[PDB]
Amino acid sequence: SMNPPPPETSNPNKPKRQTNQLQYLLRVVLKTLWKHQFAWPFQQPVDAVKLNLPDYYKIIKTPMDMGTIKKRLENNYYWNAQECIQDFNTMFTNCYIYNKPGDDIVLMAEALEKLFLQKINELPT
Ligand SMILES: C[C@@H]1CN(S(C)(=O)=O)CCN1Cc1cc2c(=O)n(C)cc(-c3ccn(C)n3)c2o1
Repeated sequence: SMNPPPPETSNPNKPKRQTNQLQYLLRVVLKTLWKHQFAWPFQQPVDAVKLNLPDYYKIIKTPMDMGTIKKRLENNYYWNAQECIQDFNTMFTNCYIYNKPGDDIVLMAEALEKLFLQKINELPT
């Protein structure tokens, strides 16, 4: 296989702003999820070359990962918290689309998704 370019983390055409919710999404939500023992499959874009997954980018056409999300938050890419939350959702959904119910990686995604929802419910207004 070959890898696609990773999702953009910079774009001068895009509106963006710093909000207190986006600051919390970096400092609390992302940085805590990152430390979970099940985070490692989700800390970078899927490297289809390294992993010998020539079908990954045939199935997943909107890739997303926490490495990309981290850089988007650090680089003030987002306009609001909802944009960032949608990237987390896309990441979890992709795992379920590409893998199978009952796979270890799916169990890992499910555990992180439940953690994420609890942390989103704890978002400041
Ligand atoms: C090897 C894994 C092993 N799993 S399993 C048996 O643990 O159930 C079945 C899928 N397979 C390929 C794969 C799918 C997939 C994925 O969706 N993400 C998000 C990340 C990885 C991965 C593998 C290693 N890294 C670093 N990331 C990843 O690898």
